[PDB]
Amino acid sequence: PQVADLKAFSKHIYNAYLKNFNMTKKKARSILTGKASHTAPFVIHDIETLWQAEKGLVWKQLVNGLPPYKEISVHVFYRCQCTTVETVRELTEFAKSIPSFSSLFLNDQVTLLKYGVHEAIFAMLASIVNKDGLLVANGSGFVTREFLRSLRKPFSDIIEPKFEFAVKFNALELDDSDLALFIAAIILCGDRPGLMNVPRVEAIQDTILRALEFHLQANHPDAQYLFPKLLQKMADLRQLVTEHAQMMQRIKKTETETSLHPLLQEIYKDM
Ligand SMILES: COc1cccc(-c2ccc(C(=O)N(Cc3ccccc3OCCCCCC(=O)O)C3CC3)cc2)c1
Ligand SMILES: CCCCCCCO[C@@H]1O[C@H](CO)[C@@H](O)[C@H](O)[C@H]1O
Ligand SMILES: CCCCCCCO[C@@H]1O[C@H](CO)[C@@H](O)[C@H](O)[C@H]1O
Ligand SMILES: CCCCCCCO[C@@H]1O[C@H](CO)[C@@H](O)[C@H](O)[C@H]1O
Repeated sequence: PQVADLKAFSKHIYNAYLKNFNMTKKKARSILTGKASHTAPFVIHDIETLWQAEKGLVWKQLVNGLPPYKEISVHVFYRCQCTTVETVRELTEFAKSIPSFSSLFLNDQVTLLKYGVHEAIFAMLASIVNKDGLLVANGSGFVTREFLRSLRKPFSDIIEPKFEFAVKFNALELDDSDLALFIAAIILCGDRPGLMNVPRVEAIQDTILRALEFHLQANHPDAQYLFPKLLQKMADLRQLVTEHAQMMQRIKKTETETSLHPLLQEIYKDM
C-alpha cells in the first residue's frame, strides 16, 4: 500500500522540480560531456577570457546591474551572489509547488527556506560541476576550477570546498528524479531553528525520506547502501554550510568594500 502511495508523491515532487528549475542535471551533463550539440561552452580560464565572456555571453543578470566594479575577485563574487539569489528564487517556487510545504504557515515556510536553501544550493551545484570547472550563464560558459583557485583569498577559499563536495556527490550518480526528492528532504527539515510546527514538518520530512528510500530501490536496484550514503550527505551539507557561513562572516569583517545582497544578509543574520 504505502509503496504505491509514496510513488505518486514522488512524481508530484519531480514535476515540481521540472517546472521550476532552470537547468536539469540531465541537460548539464549533456553540455559538460559534449554529448550532441552544435555549440560548446565558452571557456573562462583567465582575465582575458573573463572579459570576453562579459562582452559576449548572455547573462541572466546584466553586468550593469551588478554593484560598482571593484576588482576581478570581487566581480566573480558578485556573479556568484547573483546566481545564489536566483537559485533561492527557484527553490522557493519549487517548495511552493509541493502542497504540504504550501499548507504550512508562511512564517514556517520562510524559516525552512532560510536555513535550508544553501544546503540545497550546494547539492544542486554538483549537477553543473565536474572536476575541472563548472557551467555558467545558462550553460553557455564554463569557468575552470584552476582559474577560481587563482582568485585572491578569501574568495578562492570559499569556492574550493564546494568542488570537493560536488565531485564526491556526483560519484553517487543521482538523476533528476532522485535529486528532486533529496532537495525536498533538505528543505522540509524539522531540525531548523525557530520552527513553529515542528511535528508537522517532521512528519512531512519522514514521508519524503520514505519516498526517497523506495524511489532508490526502484531506480538504482544495484546500488548498495545508497540511501544511508545520502543521509550522510545531508549531514555533510550541514557542515559545509556552517563553514560557508563562517567564511561569509570573515568576508563581511575584512572585505568592507564588497557589497552583500540584502536577501543573503537576511539569511545570515541569525545563523
Ligand atoms: C563572468 O562570470 C563568471 C566568472 C567566474 C565565475 C562565475 C560564477 C561561478 C559560480 C557560480 C555559481 O554557480 N555558484 C556560486 C559558487 C559556485 C561554487 C562554489 C562557490 C560558489 O559561490 C560562493 C560564493 C557564494 C556567495 C553568496 C552567499 O551565499 O552569500 C553557485 C552557488 C550558486 C556562478 C558564477 C561567473
Ligand atoms: C546588492 C549587492 C549584491 C548584488 C549582486 C547580486 C545581484 O543578484 C541579482 O539581484 C536581483 C535583485 O533581487 C535578483 O532578483 C536576482 O535574482 C539576482 O540574480
Ligand atoms: C502566516 C502569515 C502571518 C505570519 C505572522 C508570524 C510572523 O512571525 C515571524 O516569523 C519569522 C520567520 O518567518 C521570524 O523570523 C520572526 O521572529 C517571527 O516574528
Ligand atoms: C525567499 C525565501 C528566503 C528567505 C530569506 C531569509 C529570511 O530572513 C528572515 O526574514 C524574517 C521575516 O520574514 C525575519 O523575521 C528574520 O529576522 C530574517 O532572518
